[PDB]
Amino acid sequence: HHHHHMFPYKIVDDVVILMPNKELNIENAHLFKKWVFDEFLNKGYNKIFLVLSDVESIDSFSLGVIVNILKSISSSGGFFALVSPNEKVERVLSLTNLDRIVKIYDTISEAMEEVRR
Amino acid sequence: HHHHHMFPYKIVDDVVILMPNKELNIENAHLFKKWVFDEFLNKGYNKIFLVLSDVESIDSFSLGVIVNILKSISSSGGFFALVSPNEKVERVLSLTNLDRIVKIYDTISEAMEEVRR
Ligand SMILES: [Cl-]
Ligand SMILES: [Cl-]
Ligand SMILES: [Cl-]
Ligand SMILES: [Cl-]
Ligand SMILES: [Cl-]
Ligand SMILES: [Cl-]
Repeated sequence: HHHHHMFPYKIVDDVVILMPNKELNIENAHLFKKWVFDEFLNKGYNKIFLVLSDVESIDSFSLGVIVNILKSISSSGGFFALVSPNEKVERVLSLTNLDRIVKIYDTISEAMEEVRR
Repeated sequence: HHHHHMFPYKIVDDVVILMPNKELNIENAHLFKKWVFDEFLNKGYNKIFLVLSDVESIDSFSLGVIVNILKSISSSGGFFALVSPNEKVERVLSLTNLDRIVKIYDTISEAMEEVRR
């Protein structure tokens, strides 16, 4: 169903793997945030990988969305990880210290290994 | 009154000039945001300068607060400006493209000149 699948994802072993295939920025940030909350977080799915392989850059609005997800998941005691940030994105994650407060993995298999234990 | 003045500010000609004298980051971000909304934005003060002279660095949480203020002010048709970011802060503002969507001034007199016209 289209709205259920407004952005690409799959659920593997109670983990929601989000795979946006386009830029996450001011134009789509609120739409994406509302979708993650409505489809997953507000329905009790609080283990989420945000896969960034196809995200060219992030801006302050996409960072605000990441922060909002992180806050929700930290509050409920779930698991949040950023996966495969490119170099431009990783530079932003570093300079804003987000890499000190959220797990970041190079690959999905690495993230899966952590969430299992 | 202490809670009214939980952080340093002054109101000059219908402009709220916020002058945090310490770091704005994950530890104080929500407290600061709630204070700006409760004291100013929710009371109809939508012309705000966030003066950054004494803010050593910003993180993803303080950026999220800036974004939330910006969103509120853009929605209500007010005026928002960042004033006197240091080099570390300006690098974050640049790399996250915030400098493309919010006015940034070196000094308070420059900002005042814009808000007048
Ligand atoms: Cl949003
Ligand atoms: Cl928005
Ligand atoms: Cl929402
Ligand atoms: Cl907040
Ligand atoms: Cl918070
Ligand atoms: Cl608030």
